Amino acid sequence: ARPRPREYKAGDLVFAKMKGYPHWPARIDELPEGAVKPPANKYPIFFFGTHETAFLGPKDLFPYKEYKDKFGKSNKRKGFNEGLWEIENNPGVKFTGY
Amino acid sequence: MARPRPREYKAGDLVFAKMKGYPHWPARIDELPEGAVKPPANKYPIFFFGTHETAFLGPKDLFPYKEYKDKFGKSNKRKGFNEGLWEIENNPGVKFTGY
Amino acid sequence: ARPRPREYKAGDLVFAKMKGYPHWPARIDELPEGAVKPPANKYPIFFFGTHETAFLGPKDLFPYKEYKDKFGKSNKRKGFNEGLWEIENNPGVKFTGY
DNA sequence: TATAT
DNA sequence: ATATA
DNA sequence: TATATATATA
DNA sequence: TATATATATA
Repeated sequence: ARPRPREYKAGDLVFAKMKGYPHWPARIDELPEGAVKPPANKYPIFFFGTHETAFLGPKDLFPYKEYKDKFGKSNKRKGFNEGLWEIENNPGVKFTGY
Repeated sequence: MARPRPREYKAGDLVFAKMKGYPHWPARIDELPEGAVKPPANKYPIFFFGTHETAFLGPKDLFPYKEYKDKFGKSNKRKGFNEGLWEIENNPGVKFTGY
Repeated sequence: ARPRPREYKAGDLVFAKMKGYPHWPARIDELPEGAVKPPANKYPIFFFGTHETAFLGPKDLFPYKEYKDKFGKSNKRKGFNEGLWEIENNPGVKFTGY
């Protein structure tokens, strides 16, 4: 019913989905102008816990608060439980957008 | 006796915003989305008309638009400025997501 | 879809549901003739792991093989994981039916 | 008065 | 040449 | 090092 | 439902 966003803003907290991985606590990073532009509708993603990065479209992104109940369960994948801690307690770690 | 400028703003408010090196610039207070990294205290997300640049500014650099329009609303050759004046009058909701 | 059984036979392996507990690896025990009769359509249940007993009706009983992958997940409740072990490895423990 | 636009 | 600092 | 478990994809 | 991957335990 309620659709997920088709646009995100730097700072937004999400779960982000990559093949092979559980839906992962993540953050939309800023895209500095004066940099090479990414493909359209792809956002720079920061994964909590692992501090890995990637570019993902809205199809793979899930607003954190709305989907927390579903995706915020403990998982033994390396960095995941640390990620859950950070999205709650330190969601601005290494964030340069503001 | 002088009317103080606001110490708090709300999403949707139209202002002139001042950044060092620029004229007071037609702008809008954007919303701060729930479930985002929280901004520095007493700083608001700003949308600059004409350029569509953004920044975070506190109230000391923010000027209610209609109150300060006759002071800051003059034409200016800085790139995007006159387009900003057009937008704040004619399309102040451009790219606004607050409501 | 497929209905669950309305009657059971001594020796049948099931998950049995009691209020407050996860669906629990269990067995249909024999009903000795020459014993006080239970209420109709209630079966003597043996719970694996805890070796507790109760009388339950078919509303609360689930064929083990059919429902194993839904209910056969690890659980921290005392006796549960031992019950999972027994229903696979020693289903006839204390079984007097045959 | 000097600098950036 | 403007209009910024 | 090599087991079993848990959870990812197909 | 079956297989492959990643993780904990022996």
